[PDB]
Amino acid sequence: QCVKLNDGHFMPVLGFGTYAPPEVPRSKALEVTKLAIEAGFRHIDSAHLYNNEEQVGLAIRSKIADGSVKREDIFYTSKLWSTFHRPELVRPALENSLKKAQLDYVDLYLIHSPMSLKPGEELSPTDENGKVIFDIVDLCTTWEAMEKCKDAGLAKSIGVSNFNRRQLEMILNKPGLKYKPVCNQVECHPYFNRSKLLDFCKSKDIVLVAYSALGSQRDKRWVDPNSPVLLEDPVLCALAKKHKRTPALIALRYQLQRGVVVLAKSYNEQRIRQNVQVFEFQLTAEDMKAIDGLDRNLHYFNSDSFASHPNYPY
Ligand SMILES: NC(=O)c1ccc[n+]([C@@H]2O[C@H](COP(=O)([O-])OP(=O)(O)OC[C@H]3O[C@@H](n4cnc5c(N)ncnc54)[C@H](OP(=O)(O)O)[C@@H]3O)[C@@H](O)[C@H]2O)c1
Ligand SMILES: O=C1C[C@@H](c2ccc(O)cc2)Oc2cc(O)ccc21
Repeated sequence: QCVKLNDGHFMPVLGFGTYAPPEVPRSKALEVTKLAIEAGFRHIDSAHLYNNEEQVGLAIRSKIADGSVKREDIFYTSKLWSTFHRPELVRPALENSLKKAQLDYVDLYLIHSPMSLKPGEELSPTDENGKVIFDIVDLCTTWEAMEKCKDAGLAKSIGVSNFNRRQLEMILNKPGLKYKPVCNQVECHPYFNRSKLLDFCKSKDIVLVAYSALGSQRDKRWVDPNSPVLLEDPVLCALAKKHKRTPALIALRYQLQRGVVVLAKSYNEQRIRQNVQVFEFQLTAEDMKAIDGLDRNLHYFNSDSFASHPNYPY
């Protein structure tokens, strides 16, 4: 069901991923988020970047209004985008996300990325020649503002995302730190299991939350289309046939059994309903080591632009 975070709040171990590319109409996010909740999902992952907070927020309020759930049954996550790292922009950004979602609080607010961008109204500020424009921000000052947000009850819990071990220790060793990150949300799948990072997070009681756990949406803007398709993996497919389940269910169950909290995006009613079946079966110890063996040091997200960022975690 849930795992106890280091601030005493509780996070459900299966989460619905709400990101869709801009080519998908905004109305779908409202439709599918209601369906996710209808199928059993209680953890819901959004962000300012996704341009979908209004719709995801309305789906939550929809399912509270019709009596299916109460607000305290729902774990709602947003993320501070990289153009708002400067400490004075953090709380208005969160307050802006609350207003879009028409909620009083988020269950979880994250620094979306350590790679600061130029402040402004543009998600991806690019210079006179189309190159992204970086900013330089001491992320400890950003974290201090995150902590103020938790102390104001605007975020029940705070954490980070796309941080490496070095960027985490910077927070953990900050003088006067008040709140440790409750999680580190990072790319994690059988082709990149992050076992070393996972062990470091366990050592600090930091939850690792896996994104692109099914191999990502393979958007060619960000992912090489000729990379291996995770769900087409023969070991995963052979384990699906063995357990009368499906490659995606295998890949999801793998993370739960390693103590990872796992996200799964789908905008397809039947696949949404299928993913909640992850709680219905068990992987053996022999299957787990076989999935461990698929690790290929492959992060699907690749960008020559962000690779030169003095904050690039890889
Ligand atoms: N913090 C970060 O930097 C970050 C980065 C990436 C993602 N995330 C979060 O993590 C979420 C999930 O990651 P993701 O968007 O990369 O996708 P994902 O969870 O890895 O899913 C990849 C694809 O799998 C398909 N799928 C879903 N269930 C399936 C099933 N049972 N059988 C077969 N295929 C299935 C989906 O297609 P259909 O929609 O057609 O079903 C989806 O496009 C995101 O939505 C977002 O909330 C965070
Ligand atoms: O699929 C993407 C694209 C990518 C991105 C978009 C715009 C940009 O300027 C930089 C990165 O970040 C993401 C973050 C997320 O949480 C989920 C999905 C993605």
